[PDB]
Amino acid sequence: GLDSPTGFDSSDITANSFTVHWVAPRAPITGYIIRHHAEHSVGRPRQDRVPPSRNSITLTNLNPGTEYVVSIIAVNGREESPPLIGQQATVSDIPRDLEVIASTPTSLLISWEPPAVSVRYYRITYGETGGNSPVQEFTVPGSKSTATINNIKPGADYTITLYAVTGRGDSPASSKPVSINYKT
Repeated sequence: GLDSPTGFDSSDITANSFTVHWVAPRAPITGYIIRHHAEHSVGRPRQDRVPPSRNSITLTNLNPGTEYVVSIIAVNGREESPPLIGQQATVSDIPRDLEVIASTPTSLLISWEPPAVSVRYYRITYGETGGNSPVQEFTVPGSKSTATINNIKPGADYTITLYAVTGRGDSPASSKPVSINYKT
């Protein structure tokens, strides 16, 4: 009797928030009920409702970097349409694609994609063969998504690792660090 909304598409995805989009059926409806929750969510899914004129809903207060289950229900008062469920993953707090685009005997070029949250700066550590602990680190004023690494001993195994710091002062927290191995 009633067509269920579809054309489901996700975008405007944020770490703790992300937008969901769906098309509106061609039959008279009173609005859609939005229910969303993660697979590991509590047996009590969240309840979000949106007006019929709204086909996109922005979710917030969500765990960054997680697969969320979102369901859309079309209702026309006493009649209900077939449920619609899709899965969307919230971006990850840690940047990504930490790799080298250029390689020099004593230096290397690092490039990575900025996360989905504002970052004050990123911390990058230098990995020297046995310098497992005596690593050398430098900060990254989020000025560029790529940086250059210099002061590296040639012919020596190296490890490049970096930590991203967004909140600072009241709640200085860092995301899980990402590291890679590099031979010099």
